[PDB]
Amino acid sequence: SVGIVYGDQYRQLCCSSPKFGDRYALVMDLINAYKLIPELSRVPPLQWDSPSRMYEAVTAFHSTEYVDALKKLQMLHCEEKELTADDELLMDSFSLNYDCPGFPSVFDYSLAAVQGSLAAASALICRHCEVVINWGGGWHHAKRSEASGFCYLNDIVLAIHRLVSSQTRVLYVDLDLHHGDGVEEAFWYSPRVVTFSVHHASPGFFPGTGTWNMLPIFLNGAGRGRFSAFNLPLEEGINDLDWSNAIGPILDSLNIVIQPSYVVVQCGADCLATDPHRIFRLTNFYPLSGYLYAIKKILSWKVPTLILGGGGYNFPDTARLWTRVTALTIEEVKGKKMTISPEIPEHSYFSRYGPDFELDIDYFPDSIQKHHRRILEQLRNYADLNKLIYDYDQVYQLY
Ligand SMILES: O=C(NO)c1ccc(Cl)c(NC(=O)c2ccccc2)c1
Ligand SMILES: [K+]
Ligand SMILES: [K+]
Ligand SMILES: [Zn+2]
Repeated sequence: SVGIVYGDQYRQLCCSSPKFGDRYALVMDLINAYKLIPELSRVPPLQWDSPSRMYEAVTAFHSTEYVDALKKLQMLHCEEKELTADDELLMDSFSLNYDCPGFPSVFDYSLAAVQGSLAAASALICRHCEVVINWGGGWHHAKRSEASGFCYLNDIVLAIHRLVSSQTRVLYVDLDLHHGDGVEEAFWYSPRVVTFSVHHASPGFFPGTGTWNMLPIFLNGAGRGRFSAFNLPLEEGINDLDWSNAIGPILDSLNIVIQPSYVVVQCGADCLATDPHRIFRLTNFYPLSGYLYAIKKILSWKVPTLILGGGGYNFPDTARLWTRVTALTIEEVKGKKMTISPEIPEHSYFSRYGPDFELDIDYFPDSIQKHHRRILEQLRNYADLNKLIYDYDQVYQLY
């Protein structure tokens, strides 16, 4: 069974932010318009017995002080009075400002994603679902005491922490345009959570990590976590095929060597050629979309898997992508063919898919070899540090 997190309240909260507007409603209504919902098990967001149990869950990663400030930020934005100088300074100390502003539902909005992704992890742990999807989750930039990149609470870290505390190894795969720095940092010292981000990196591009660290070198973990954080920064302009060839052997080698108990995939849609960032040239095409190639490969491992959203600022094209990811997950997990019309069906948000109303996005389509050698050596070093049994040449042959 394939689970997916939704709910009426969940939907309201996921649609209450100024940056992401109603993207979540488009995604779930397009999934519904394509008649995928009856194939999927609804996973309800987690709710708690008391404020103390809620704090205990969230502060498994975040500091109490940051959680307190985030809740105060919501309360301050629910009254009319301007913030005081002291409250502005408090908020600045947690980077609750600039690109992570307050708004009337900021705490409930942020928490909802945590509630969704923790319930998703639970459904995998008890074996109710083989795969769970949460298109309201994936907020990989939030840090223990710092908002970042419109990420206020890191639902991924909390879900992964629940998975590993259930020996258990989690492989985290971050397909977002941006480096998954918050998840990487949370598990920097943990060999049991191997993180892998593929992303654009270049001078001045957010958040600035996931690349050569200023012959400069790649940091990759520390302590017993040495060699356990993997990164693949890519030049702008990369298409589906090159991105797929870049990531494919890495994914397979990580699975062979790490043998994860769970995979967690962030599927940020900002690599689409039609995303406003206009950096990568990925598509949602399915004859091949780099996203669908990656997800199909990961699912072919038959490891219990969490699929999360993330970036994606062209809301209809993010819906078009994540609808195909959802249909692909059903087909791969259940072995049951999913036929998706190339035309958007009529539904609530039909007009948002103008002017053509097609499921395809509207787009006419040595460095990587050096990163592969680097990553293969790091993986050898990770296996050597952690005394993992594996065939070197089977792994080497993948590349
Ligand atoms: O997706 C993000 N993190 O995974 C993310 C993190 C930091 C920033 Cl600054 C942004 N920026 C945008 O969303 C954006 C940029 C150009 C046009 C329209 C929107 C996104
Ligand atoms: K990424
Ligand atoms: K790690
Ligand atoms: Zn992003």
